[PDB]
Amino acid sequence: QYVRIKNWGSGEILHDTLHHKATSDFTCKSKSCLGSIMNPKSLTRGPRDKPTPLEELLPHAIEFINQYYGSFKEAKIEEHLARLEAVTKEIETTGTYQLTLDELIFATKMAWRNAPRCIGRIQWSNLQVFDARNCSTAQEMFQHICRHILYATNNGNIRSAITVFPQRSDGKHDFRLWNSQLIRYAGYQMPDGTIRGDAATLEFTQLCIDLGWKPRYGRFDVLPLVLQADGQDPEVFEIPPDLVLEVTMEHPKYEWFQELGLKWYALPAVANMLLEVGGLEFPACPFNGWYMGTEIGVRDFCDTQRYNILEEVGRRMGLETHTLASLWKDRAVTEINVAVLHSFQKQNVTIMDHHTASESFMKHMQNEYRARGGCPADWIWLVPPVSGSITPVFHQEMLNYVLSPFYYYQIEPWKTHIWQN
Amino acid sequence: QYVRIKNWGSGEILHDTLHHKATSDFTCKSKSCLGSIMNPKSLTRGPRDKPTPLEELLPHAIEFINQYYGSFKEAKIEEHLARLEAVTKEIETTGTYQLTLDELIFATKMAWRNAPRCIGRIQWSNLQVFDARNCSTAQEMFQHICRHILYATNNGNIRSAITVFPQRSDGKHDFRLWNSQLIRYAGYQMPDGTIRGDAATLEFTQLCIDLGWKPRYGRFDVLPLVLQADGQDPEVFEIPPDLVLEVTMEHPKYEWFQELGLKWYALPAVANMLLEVGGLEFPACPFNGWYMGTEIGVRDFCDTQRYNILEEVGRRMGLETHTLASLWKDRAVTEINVAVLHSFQKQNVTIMDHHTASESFMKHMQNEYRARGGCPADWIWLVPPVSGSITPVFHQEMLNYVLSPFYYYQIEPWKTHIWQN
Ligand code: HEM
Ligand code: HEM
Ligand SMILES: C[C@H](O)[C@H](O)[C@H]1CNc2nc(N)[nH]c(=O)c2N1
Ligand SMILES: C[C@H](O)[C@H](O)[C@H]1CNc2nc(N)[nH]c(=O)c2N1
Ligand SMILES: C[C@H]1CN=C(N)c2sccc2O1
Ligand SMILES: C[C@H]1CN=C(N)c2sccc2O1
Repeated sequence: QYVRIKNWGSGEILHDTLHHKATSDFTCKSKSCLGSIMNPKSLTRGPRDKPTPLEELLPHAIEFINQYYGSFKEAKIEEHLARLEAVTKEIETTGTYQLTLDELIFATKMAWRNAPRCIGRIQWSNLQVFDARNCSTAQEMFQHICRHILYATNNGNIRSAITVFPQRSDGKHDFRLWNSQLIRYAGYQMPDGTIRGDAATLEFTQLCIDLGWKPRYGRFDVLPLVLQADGQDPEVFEIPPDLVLEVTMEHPKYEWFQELGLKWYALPAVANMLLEVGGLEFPACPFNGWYMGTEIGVRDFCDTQRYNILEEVGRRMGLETHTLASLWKDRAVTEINVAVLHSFQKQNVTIMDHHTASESFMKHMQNEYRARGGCPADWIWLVPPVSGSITPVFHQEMLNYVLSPFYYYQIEPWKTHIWQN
Repeated sequence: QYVRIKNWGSGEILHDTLHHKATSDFTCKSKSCLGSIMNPKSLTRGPRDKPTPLEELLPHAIEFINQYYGSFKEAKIEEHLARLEAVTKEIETTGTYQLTLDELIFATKMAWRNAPRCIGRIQWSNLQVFDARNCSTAQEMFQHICRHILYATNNGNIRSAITVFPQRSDGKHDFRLWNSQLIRYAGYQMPDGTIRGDAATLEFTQLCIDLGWKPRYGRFDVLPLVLQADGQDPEVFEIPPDLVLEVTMEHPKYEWFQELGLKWYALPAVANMLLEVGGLEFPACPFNGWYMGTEIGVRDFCDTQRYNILEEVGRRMGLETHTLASLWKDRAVTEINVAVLHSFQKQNVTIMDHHTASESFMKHMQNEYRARGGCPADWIWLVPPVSGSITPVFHQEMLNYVLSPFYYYQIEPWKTHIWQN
């Protein structure tokens, strides 16, 4: 009937029934739980080489159409009925179908709404949609992407948006962005064995170089867009610097913080995910929202596998960086977090601290259960990387399941791509 | 063959094969993951009212005996063979069997070793075992428990230990401790609607009162032991104050911290879990290790559902406690954590900071894969309540599964108990 969920901080109880609409199997076994696996197959939608079998499509298509028309406050049965037939006939005549712009907008917001790992979902209905399903070349992709970046950046007053390119037809003509995020920094393997820049993009950086991109060997060099159109080999494109807004890091008290010469891009945009909707798959649909402080101040700056700046900030604070039990790491990471938030605020760039985001998510989840008795949520991703139990999200039991529409991961394109030259 | 596991901080890869020895089903469904549910049925072993069917026992018994004898560095086949027969004959003749003291010690350490939610498992082989399987009355239980508390406290130089009482025979004569932990503080519902003390023990406190315990209405009143022997109604017993070691909270800089009049018990001991081993179940086996700072400084003191002292510490620090985005909560919780660690250190009471515990666990897991290619681990419990990604445990993917021996939870005794008077 329903799974009981409790919030140990408040004692509140919730009944989850939405999980019944869950698609096929998830990650965890029957006698084993994964949960903490970053890229499980349950969240990945791979490549094809043949259209989607009609027996599978039509059911999903009908299903989606029913969900779409069901969403209206005042039903439109004829329109619904009409759409149902038109869709069917279209599938019979073309072996696939096209969504109406409104259905697409609906699909993008719902898929966002269904992202178990997104803590900013209270904003789900507030999303701008750029329809690029007519795109056909790498150059056109590049223009669309630039328009997106410009619209979304909005001189610091960030706006959430998504650009949808042509849906996968037969899997042999996929539109794909080879980047992780639209704007990412390069990571170089220096001569003296050290790593410069974002160690996380090392392989992809090399790939950009192996494709003719000129490495500037900086600590913060914006990587180029590596676009793939209609299944063809990817083409490299530098992002016009005017479009990339950055925030210089300053601490509100430690004047020496700037001496660290740190900065970060203001636009967080996922570039390589696939949008699944009504039997259709969109291998290219870069989207963006805005940053939550800890992503930058904690992960990007303090992960040892990233810019790893924690110890240095410790020393400059004159802490016992050689005695773990002194909790210096705890002292440092906080100042860095304050730096990030301070810097974004002073430069008028949208950002949200993790405490506020958590409360926001709790209100959202709360609304979701009333609205549809459920909210797919991955505790492991929703709980901020610092101050865990200090946030309300930590005390909330959650159910993680994959609905549809959905945003899946994809096999790295360079691992399955059939090159031409 | 094996599940691949990656540590994103180091890049290291591990192959888990131990999960194959997993018992029956776990929590997560096939198309849904729980993971974040505190008390799932997969971790609970309920009450019975009839002996364990022999078809189920013998197999488990043989299994355990094989694991035990297999653990020796130099095999003792005859002894193994002999034990196998003796065990069998014992089951045939009595419908159950008794473990040798050595097998029991082995079982308690292995079950600890198999606790997915324990971050201090590197200490697993270092455990003192008090054999109370001969106990028969509440008073005897009380003596054993007192001996345990005294041995374990060791004037602040904490020692891990466990006391095992009679195994469940037919489920109608269970030995059970009704407390959560051996030493826990009382929680009272005051006249003026406020809550005093540990809000988490409110119900159990009332229960102690409904059983004749005299409420001292303090903020830190040690609850009484509510012992149940051989299936009889529980009897109340106050713990001799001499046995309860406490640490007064002092901050190494904020002299006003003491003015908060805070303190905590030095002995963390789980009182209500069940030890499952070779088909046998021990409904009473209180055990203890030592504290990890964050349990006290973050959970006990800062959980809103506990002593909820965060805002007050904020104010005394003169922080913008009305602006979440100021990260004041982050500033406060750190000082409290330093207080706890400082206080335990100055009073010579064993304690481990969370950063050190995490590294320790990583070394342990690392050893476990070499030793037996696996380590059941519940990411959600192993990652400290603060400084998440600052700890190595955060970047470690993990597999959570239930082996045997194991420590299960149990239905609250007062919900299934058949009273007599
Ligand atoms: C408006 C503000 C938004 C905020 C503050 C927000 C915040 C976040 C954060 C903190 C993460 C964690 C990222 C990481 O640790 O790697 C995340 C993940 C995610 N967000 Fe949101 N988000 C927002 C908008 C959006 C939008 C507009 C979409 C889609 C239309 C979206 C889709 C997702 C998805 C699918 C993930 C998972 C990414 C992955 O698995 O790598 N988010 N979000
Ligand atoms: C020697 C030091 C030890 C340390 C520092 C340690 C630390 C911890 C911590 C921090 C937790 C989390 C508790 C919570 O958040 O509620 C935990 C849980 C646990 N520990 Fe360990 N532990 C130690 C020894 C032991 C021993 C000796 C046993 C058993 C023989 C054990 C069994 C467990 C179990 C079963 C849990 C789960 C408790 C639950 O689910 O409520 N631990 N431990
Ligand atoms: C192993 C771990 O699953 C990965 O380390 C986790 C935890 N949660 C995360 N949470 C977010 N929000 N983003 C993340 O990168 C990761 N990684
Ligand atoms: C919902 C959540 O499962 C409970 O809040 C969690 C997370 N992890 C925990 N981790 C530990 N170590 N002890 C805990 O109490 C809890 N509770
Ligand atoms: C960097 C990456 C993850 N963090 C975010 N805030 C978001 S929200 C949408 C996209 C996105 O991109
Ligand atoms: C309070 C409870 C949980 N925290 C601990 N450190 C441990 S370790 C063994 C028992 C125990 O008791």
